[PDB]
Amino acid sequence: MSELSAIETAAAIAGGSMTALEACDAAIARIEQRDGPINAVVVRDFDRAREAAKAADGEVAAGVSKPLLGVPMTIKESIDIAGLPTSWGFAEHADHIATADSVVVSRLKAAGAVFLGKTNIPVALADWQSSNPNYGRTNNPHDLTRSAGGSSGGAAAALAAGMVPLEYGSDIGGSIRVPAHFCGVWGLKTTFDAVSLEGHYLPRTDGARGELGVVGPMARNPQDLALALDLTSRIALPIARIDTLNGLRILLLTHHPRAAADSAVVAAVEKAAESCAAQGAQVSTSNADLPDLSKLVSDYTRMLLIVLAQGKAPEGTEPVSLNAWYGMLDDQARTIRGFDRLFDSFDAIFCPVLGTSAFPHSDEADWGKRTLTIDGADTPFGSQLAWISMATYCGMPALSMPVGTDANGLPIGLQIITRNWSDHDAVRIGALVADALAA
Repeated sequence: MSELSAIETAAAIAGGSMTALEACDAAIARIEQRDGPINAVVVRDFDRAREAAKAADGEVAAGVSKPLLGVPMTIKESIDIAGLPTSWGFAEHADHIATADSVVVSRLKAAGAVFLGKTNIPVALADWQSSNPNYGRTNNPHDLTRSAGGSSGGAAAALAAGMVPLEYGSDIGGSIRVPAHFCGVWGLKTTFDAVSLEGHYLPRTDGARGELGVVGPMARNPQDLALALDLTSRIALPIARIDTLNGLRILLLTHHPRAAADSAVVAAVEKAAESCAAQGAQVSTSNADLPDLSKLVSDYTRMLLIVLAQGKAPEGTEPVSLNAWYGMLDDQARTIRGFDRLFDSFDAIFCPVLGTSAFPHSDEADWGKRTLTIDGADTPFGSQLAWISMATYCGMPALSMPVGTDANGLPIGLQIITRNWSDHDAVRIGALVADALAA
């Protein structure tokens, strides 16, 4: 995976080092040579993408340039591409062919990107694994016996094995940060509502899930993410105000009242913070303005179940009332205001993405029957939603970036949470953390 970044590829084409057809063909080759044991790129559109790369070469020949002109990428299978299936892993929807490009795909195509195909997902996007009966299971390129993460697991696998330089996923339950963390790549959970969800539709519907969930880019480096964000946000977002770790105010959370963290994950996160502190950052371990993380886990869980159920209840059970739902949105807004106050005293929160590194494949559907080994002991699998709850419930942007490996060689990720609409700041703090950690 020493491969060219997306910005590098475009510049390669813009100076003439290579053609857009050459770059497209190299990515097709990397997928065929590398994807057999990984099974990340489960929907392929190679003939159409080649014709498209030829088109982009005719553009550059005519003087045209665009920030992604000729760069091959793939996208999560749940995001519509005109002419390709969108199934979300349901057997019933394996042959649902999308009729329109999603808005993200439209934007990236308009910047000149070329789509080779789509990457794998769990059934209903409801797992931190990617396995389903239409395409099968994606395996972590760092260790084929372990999960690639989910639900943007294919995207993260494909990035980690260097197939394509850019991807785009979705996150309602960690589904961008968790795969990026398990496979050792960068994933940006964006500020709520900052990127349009048009085309991230439940198959056969033109409805999206209008609370909690976001879409955001995935790459091997922070510069590709920043560019991919600028090209897809519905409007232009504030530039990074940060430009140095000197004086940066960091809130370091290695403990969570609703979930444990393996000693190696804690150590990795703490070492990210000490590197920054050594570059002049001021790191705190507690603060009075920090919201009740336990209450927040429960409020996020209650809302998440209602959203995925679309407000329906089993029979013998009364649905939540519209009025009570409005009350829940008020509770949400109150918790968000809590974080606004915390971010008056802090530029970023550093914490785990998850309490473990990638876990071994699990055939058990029900999460209440899974465990995770944490410092030698079995713990409840579902508890780990705690770590990703803050930024989904309260809308904040949140980066997952690689910071180490555990003793078995599995990637370990750091989560960087910044204030709503400061997504470029989360990317920039990550780049600077990578510098300090090289130091």
